[PDB]
Amino acid sequence: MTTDDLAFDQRHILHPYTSMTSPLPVYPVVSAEGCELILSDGRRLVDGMSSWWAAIHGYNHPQLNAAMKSQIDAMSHVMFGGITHAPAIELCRKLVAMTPQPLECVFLADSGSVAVEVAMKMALQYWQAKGEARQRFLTFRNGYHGDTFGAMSVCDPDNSMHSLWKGYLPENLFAPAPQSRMDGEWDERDMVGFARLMAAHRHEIAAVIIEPIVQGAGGMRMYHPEWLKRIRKICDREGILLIADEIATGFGRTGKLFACEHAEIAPDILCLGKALTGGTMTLSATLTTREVAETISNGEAGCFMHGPTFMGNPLACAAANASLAILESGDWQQQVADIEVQLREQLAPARDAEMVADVRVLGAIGVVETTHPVNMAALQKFFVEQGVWIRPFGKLIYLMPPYIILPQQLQRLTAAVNRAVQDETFFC
Amino acid sequence: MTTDDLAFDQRHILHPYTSMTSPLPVYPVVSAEGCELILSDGRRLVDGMSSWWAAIHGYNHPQLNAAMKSQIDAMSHVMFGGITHAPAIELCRKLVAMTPQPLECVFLADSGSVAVEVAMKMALQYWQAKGEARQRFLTFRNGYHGDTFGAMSVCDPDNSMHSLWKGYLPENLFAPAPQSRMGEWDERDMVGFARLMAAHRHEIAAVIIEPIVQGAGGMRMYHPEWLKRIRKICDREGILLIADEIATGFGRTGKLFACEHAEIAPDILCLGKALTGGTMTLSATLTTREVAETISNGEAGCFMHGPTFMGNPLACAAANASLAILESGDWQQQVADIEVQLREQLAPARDAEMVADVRVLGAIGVVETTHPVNMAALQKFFVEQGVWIRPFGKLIYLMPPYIILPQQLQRLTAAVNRAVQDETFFC
Ligand SMILES: Cc1ncc(COP(=O)(O)O)c(CNC2C=CC(CC[C@H](N)C(=O)O)C=C2)c1O
Ligand SMILES: NC1C=CC(CC[C@H](N)C(=O)O)C=C1
Ligand code: NA
Ligand code: NA
Repeated sequence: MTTDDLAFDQRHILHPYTSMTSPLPVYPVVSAEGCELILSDGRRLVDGMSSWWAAIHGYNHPQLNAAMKSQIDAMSHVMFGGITHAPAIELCRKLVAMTPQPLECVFLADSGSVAVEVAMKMALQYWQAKGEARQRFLTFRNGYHGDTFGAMSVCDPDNSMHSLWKGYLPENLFAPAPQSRMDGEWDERDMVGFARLMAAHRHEIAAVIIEPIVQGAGGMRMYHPEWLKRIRKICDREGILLIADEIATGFGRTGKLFACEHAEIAPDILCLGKALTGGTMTLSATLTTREVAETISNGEAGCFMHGPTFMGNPLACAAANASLAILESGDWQQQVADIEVQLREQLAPARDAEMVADVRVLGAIGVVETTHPVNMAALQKFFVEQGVWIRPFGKLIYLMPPYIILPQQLQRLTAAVNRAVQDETFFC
Repeated sequence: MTTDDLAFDQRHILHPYTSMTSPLPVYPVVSAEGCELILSDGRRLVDGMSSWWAAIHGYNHPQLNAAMKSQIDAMSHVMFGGITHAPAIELCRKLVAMTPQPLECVFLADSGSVAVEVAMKMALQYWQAKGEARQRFLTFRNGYHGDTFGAMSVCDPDNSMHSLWKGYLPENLFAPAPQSRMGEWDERDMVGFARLMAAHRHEIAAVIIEPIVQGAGGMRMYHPEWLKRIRKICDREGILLIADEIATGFGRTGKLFACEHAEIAPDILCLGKALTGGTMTLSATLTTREVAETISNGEAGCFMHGPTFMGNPLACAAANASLAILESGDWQQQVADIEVQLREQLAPARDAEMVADVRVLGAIGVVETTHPVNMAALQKFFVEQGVWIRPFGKLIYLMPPYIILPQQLQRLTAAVNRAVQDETFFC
């Protein structure tokens, strides 16, 4: 990788949520292995991000590699219309067995935003089949569910700048962000806003959608499990469907296999992604109940009306199967728990830094919330120079390392976080 | 795959656009090679579908396989936020170079539906940045652009059953399906389109269409003059033109991009399917410097999109290998030869009672029938003839890999001709 490569990139390749006219530097990566990224210049970095939550087994995992390669020898891809195959059957068997019992129908898809679009269409069609007029969704502020239009319609109107689409996006219902903390106690006052919205609109709501326990892209917030317990019952009483978006939280990140387990509730529709494939390639899954799946098929349409070109991709299903096989060992329960204790201990000192507003930790997620926004170009350069890959965002400096990270590797991460927030050098 | 494996699939796995209650037979595929699918019981089938148009180089292609395994050795995936890599860079150089000049900025994403959503968002943000109140899209009837909410809002309201979402989908503008065939041009065809453009030109963010071929909405093949006329109309009104070539891209209609038939360049280009040689999902939406900068110079400060797996190294490497195969140029004659054989071998369907029309363009052969095909029965019959062909609605069509052999293509067409004789397989 030459500097002409980097110039081409800067001038012709869009990157996620980043200006094409006022660019910040990007770092060229050549390879990766275990918990390290390897830059083109040979510099090796400890990954604190898991490539956005997904690489829970790290990079170049032998089990993942061998499974992907074996699938390539049989067939990387074949269409899923009128056809089925072992990787898909194998993955759906595991998905069904590992999630709440009522969740037993699987619709595989390409991306997380699409899995959400799928969950929403399922809710709309479900009610359209029962002859009811339910077309609205009830969600929480600070929620994020994807960038496609449907998903955008249930994201925080602020964070996602809904003023850009005012008039195009449908107007859904936004209860206040849950206030009670996962580190703290329950407050019954938290529920007034949500309760108010439900009473006023209980009749037009097709479903409730939320991220269980951790609201990610919307502030890395961690709220009280009592919330899910409540929402599940309200939904049960009103006959409304519950959509849980575990695209970020699925597969052990929060300390439990699925974050819904923190409340011991099961949703009607469950969306998975990211760690599903061990972060090797995009794949998503939306699981639902027999009740939902059958109802839709008996309506006008005759079928749930969705079907992406690469649905069921054998290659990605094989990787996902290998990723779940690793998790079947159970070794993750202990890795995540130990990561939890080290993040609590080693980030605790940050609370005393001037620039810091809050330190919070759950499973393999450690968050340092600051008072002012980070200077991206500057803080990123600093992290790289310490030999770590940490990608902060706004006022959040956070870690979500692979579950196989070594204590020494984790310590490099937390020490770099602690040092970054010691002064205002890297702020504004 | 045991019988219990198949039982599980049927009861627990949702398949595309198909019922969970009256589910219809699926066939268990164990592997694939060349232009053939291989079932669990060893039966071999000539693929007439290219896995929904994507596998233009067939299956288990050594050049595609090697590029994939090699990229796996380096890293199948790494995030694209603040990071870049070679597969993405190399793929982007090819896309920019192979497309019309103005298209020089690439937004990679995961799937076709998403690529269309990206194109729509680019248009909305573009106009938001120029302070213009423009939120309508102008599209054609019989068009199909995907399954996500934004994409649905520009699909044919009848074919896509818009009544189901009536009230959720934004109301867009739908000009008449283009009548002139790919055939003689009739100026009267433009009346609909013009009537919508005049009354709404002040409102319209972009015109979106599939060039030359409207696939899923009916395999319709229209006259290139439309593209010429729409491009000029868009230039005049300062409206953006979005060309969805997710199905037409990479050689399918006889040219690299269907837009060439009219020698036109859109403002935004959507690509997918054949992009990776049908090995795994990936998409790209290309646009101009004007669009890309305007957006970044607006209030949001950047284009507001960024999926987790954006720029996936593995997919990018596969796509690089797919584009390299095309670089050899061989597809040019492969497709022309297929076109010839399809025209010749499907011509006899014009004597069959069940047939309404036979039309062909590049590696697309269509036998539109007089009545609703019975997909399950016909599917079984095709499997028994040793071929894979998936009908729908009133179309029995073929879109084979570019490398299909003459005797293999002969099977598909013979089966098609045999199928339509006979009332058996219909309604
Ligand atoms: C022109 C065009 N634009 C967008 C998309 C969406 O791409 P995805 O990758 O999101 O799907 C497509 C996809 N086209 C389709 C091709 C075939 C089928 C199936 C039709 C029929 N019901 C059958 O099963 O045989 C559906 C969509 C596209 O073409
Ligand atoms: N669901 C997600 C959406 C966006 C991201 C990226 C968020 C932030 N813009 C960042 O760059 O880290 C991560 C997850
Ligand atoms: Na289950
Ligand atoms: Na170009």
